[PDB]
This record gives sequence, C-alpha cells and structure tokens, in this order.
Amino acid sequence: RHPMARRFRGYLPVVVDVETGGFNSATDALLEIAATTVGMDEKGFLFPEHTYFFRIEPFEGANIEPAALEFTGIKLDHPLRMAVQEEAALTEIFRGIRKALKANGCKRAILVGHNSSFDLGFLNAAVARTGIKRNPFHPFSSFDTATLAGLAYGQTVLAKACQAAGMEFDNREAHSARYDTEKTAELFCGIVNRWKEMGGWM
Amino acid sequence: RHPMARRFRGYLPVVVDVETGGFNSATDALLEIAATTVGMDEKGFLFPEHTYFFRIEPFEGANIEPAALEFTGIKLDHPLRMAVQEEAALTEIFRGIRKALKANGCKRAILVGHNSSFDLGFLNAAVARTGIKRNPFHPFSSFDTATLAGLAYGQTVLAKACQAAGMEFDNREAHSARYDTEKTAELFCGIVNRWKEMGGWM
Ligand SMILES: [Mg+2]
Ligand SMILES: [Mg+2]
Repeated sequence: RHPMARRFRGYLPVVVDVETGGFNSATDALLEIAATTVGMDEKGFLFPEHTYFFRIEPFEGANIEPAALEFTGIKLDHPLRMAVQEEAALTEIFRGIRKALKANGCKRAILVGHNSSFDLGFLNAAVARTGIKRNPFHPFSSFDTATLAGLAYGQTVLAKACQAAGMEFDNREAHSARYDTEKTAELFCGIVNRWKEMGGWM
Repeated sequence: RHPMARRFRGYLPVVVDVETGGFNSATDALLEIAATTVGMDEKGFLFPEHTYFFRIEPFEGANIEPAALEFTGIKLDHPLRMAVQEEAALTEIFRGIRKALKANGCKRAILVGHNSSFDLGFLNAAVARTGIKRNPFHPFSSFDTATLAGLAYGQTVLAKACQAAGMEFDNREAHSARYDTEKTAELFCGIVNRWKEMGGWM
C-alpha cells in the first residue's frame, strides 16, 4: 500500500471550499468552487499539491439571497468573471481527483474544509443537479478543520486558527474560494504534520 | 478564567448522539438523544462527566423509515420504552448543560459527535420544532470525532477508531445512542489528552 493510502485508511484528503448564494444547499446557487489536493512526501509529510478553481454561473432557477451575494463581493456580470457551468467545473475537478486517487493508491477522496459539512452539502447538491456519475468524494464524512484547529490551537475561526498556526491570513473579508482553500490546506497539513512531529504517526 | 474556558475559547464540549427515523433532519423523527458533558481534571486532562439520556416520542407528522427501526432495534410501542416529548427532554438536557457551563466558566456548549454535523442538524431541527429559545449549543460549529480519529488513528469509523485507541467496542446487533455517546466521549477525551501528553497544550 502507498504511504498515503495507509494514513487515512484509503481516503485521499482533498480540500474544498465553495462560495454560495445563501446557506440552503438544496435551493441556493453555487458561485465558486476551489479544490486542493494533498500529497505525501518521501518523509511522510503532507503538503498542498494541486489547486482547481472555477467561478460558477448560477444554475437555472437557483435562489440567490441579495444580502448574501453582497457580502461575498461577487460581481456576476463582470466581464472578466470567466464563470463556467457547474457540470463542466465538476467534471474537470473530478477528473483531476481521480488521477490523484490512482497516483496515491486511494479508493475515494474525503472532503477537507472549514465547517466542512457545509461544503460537502453544496457539493452533493451540485452533483445531484448535474447528474454526474462517479463522484469521487465520500458522500457523508469529511475532515473539519474547525475541529482540527480546536484541538491544535483552541480556535474554531479560520483566520484565528491560521494566525495561531503562524500563517499569514487577511481580515479583509473579500476572499475567493481559492484563497480559503489554499489557507485551509496549509492549516490541515500543518496540523497533521505536527501530530507526526510530536510522535503521533510512527 | 477557568482552565476549561481557556481550552476551546469559552466553549464547553458536550458529546451528543441521536437515533433517528432516517437521514433527513427536516422530516425524520428524533427517537433518542444522549448527551455527555466533559470536565477537566486538576492536571488538565479531559474526562467524561455528566450523562443525560431520553427516548423520544416521534414528533406529530414525523417520518420513520422501516429500515431505521430495523437498524436501531427500536420498538415504539414497547410498554417500558418510557419515551418523552422532545420539548421536555431538550429542556432538561439544556438545563443540565447550563449548569456545566457555569461550573466550567464557559459561555456556550459546542456539540461533539461522530460525524457531528449529522447530530447537530437533528438537534437544530428539534429546537426549531419545539420553539426553544434557550439553546446553549452553538448552532453551526461542532467537534467531529471522525475528523479527530482520522488524525490520531487514521480511522473514520467509530468502532474501528475505538479499537485503534485500545478501547473495547462491541460489534453490536442493535445500535444505541447511550453507548455511542459514552464511547465517543472517551474517544474525544483520549485524543485531546494525547495531544497534551505529546506537548501540544502547555
Ligand atoms: Mg468556507
Ligand atoms: Mg451517531
């Protein structure tokens, strides 16, 4: 078994963050999705490997809460938005994930996220809308970085967790799914790597 | 401050497990709830403290999947079931938790569970149905022991996580919430305590 396959019983951690048009996954638009795969180096340390990132054209009939959209800072009609259909974006991300599962001897991906059940619900709902087959993510379990940061740093807020971890993080409020996914992947790998450094995985 | 108040940013971990009439928190019955508060000893180690347990009468209009009843072994009409209205059970549990909060110098409870978002979703749906305003739990944050066990033991399945931890876990024929709560509490405390043993919280 590949070293990464042994670490989480055959699941490959893939960090995902979404931006949405509200908090209801059944009805609310998906507006951005980033996904960052994790690799394992020759010494058994995790690192963020590849990032996918797409801005998403709201699905037909989606609900968008005006205040929610306003707080994200997203500009739907901006000429450089480069928004794509959710099916196209998921197809490309999934393809990349399946390639990574094969390279790591893993059977399935597990979503890693900050308050990760939120992202997983939106991901499951988009998959259900598009009718995409062979979703490589576990449908129900996820690694919550708010839980990991609670343990490691006694913090549940993402910015405060990253600050505690010695990382840079901006209290600007205007961050794309890409920024959040890369910071979350760094937080995730740092905690797992500290656990190893402290004797937790020999 | 109180040392527990400093560990998780004023939140008191409280383990919750529910048994339910299916996987949909909007429609499916709450049938049992167990909650176990955690305390901190003089040496800074967490331990499982006070337990509450109630069998719940299905709310009027609730959906109960035949397969949920087979899985749990639940007999709704058994004369010694001693099931109570969800509003009464929650009120009693919440009162008990508030007492734990005060004794730990904490301001809110944070739900701990195995795939904790599941249990938080059912708790919030019951709180909504009953109109309880005095809910001491955080509405969206939780500590997921599937995440914690993935870190510590590479295991996401509760039974297997406990076995990796050196605990006994009975490969039972009827699933119980009192049993999962007791074991989840041990699992949670064991991992937080291991972090500390390894030099992670000084
Ligand atoms: Mg997010
Ligand atoms: Mg459970």
